Amino acid sequence: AQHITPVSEKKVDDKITLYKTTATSDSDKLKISQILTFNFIKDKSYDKDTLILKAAGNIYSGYTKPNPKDTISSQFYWGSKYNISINSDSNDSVNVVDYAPKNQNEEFQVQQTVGYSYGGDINISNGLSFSETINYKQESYRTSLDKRTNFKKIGWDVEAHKIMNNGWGPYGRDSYHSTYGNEMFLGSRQSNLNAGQNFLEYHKMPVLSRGNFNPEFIGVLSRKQNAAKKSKITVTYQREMDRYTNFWNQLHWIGNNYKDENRATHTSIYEVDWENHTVKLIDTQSKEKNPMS
Repeated sequence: AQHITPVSEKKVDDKITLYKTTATSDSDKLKISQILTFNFIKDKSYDKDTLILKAAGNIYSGYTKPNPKDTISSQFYWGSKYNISINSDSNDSVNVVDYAPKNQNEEFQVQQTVGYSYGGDINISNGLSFSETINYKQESYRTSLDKRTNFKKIGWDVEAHKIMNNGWGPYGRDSYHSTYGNEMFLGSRQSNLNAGQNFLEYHKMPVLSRGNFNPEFIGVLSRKQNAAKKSKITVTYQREMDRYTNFWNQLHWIGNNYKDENRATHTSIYEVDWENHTVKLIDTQSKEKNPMS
């Protein structure tokens, strides 16, 4: 589906006014949904517009359940990395000027506030005039900024880092053991069960691996009031999936984890009218490289 709310206008004081529009789009097939809050700040003291864009919603992990009948080898997809990107195009006077979360973060819950001050300053503080917050869980995962970020594009990756398995670990995507391989989701080294049963219990896996990630990210963009009034914003939500496998070699079990075996993406492109504080959908596209049952 897709929907854009009418612009709503709120005075923040006598110099500052907020014009808020919320754009939504989703792909039901991929279970990715975007909820984009466009907070346009117009400050009578400052000659640039400021957009504090919050990107929230849901990205399913893409986990697939293994079949318990699988005898001496089995496999499943899991959600190993999520990427959210925002890029600005078609107006050289629009720049990404701040964002949260910043730097890198392995906290179990990322909680920050983005505040606007009279005059144009933006301040980012830890924890929960105008401000907007992000709050999201990522146990076992860690958030890092896209290392190609610049004034036209920002993004964040949330990647599996420290996965525990019944007390063993932490395991990463490329964990290595010369006997047992990558044992991140292996149930036991010597099980008599079928392969499709010899994995870590679903509920003991991280929520981000087998459930849904609920991103909350903020990009802050500025635009000079005396320059062009339209621009394009593209917001992309992606999951990358690994394939975890196990195999009985006649003496013991081994695990393997093959990185980046599939990706599913949902992308929306908006035309932003900075003068009227409005966004209009130009397109959405949903894609997935290599689905598996």
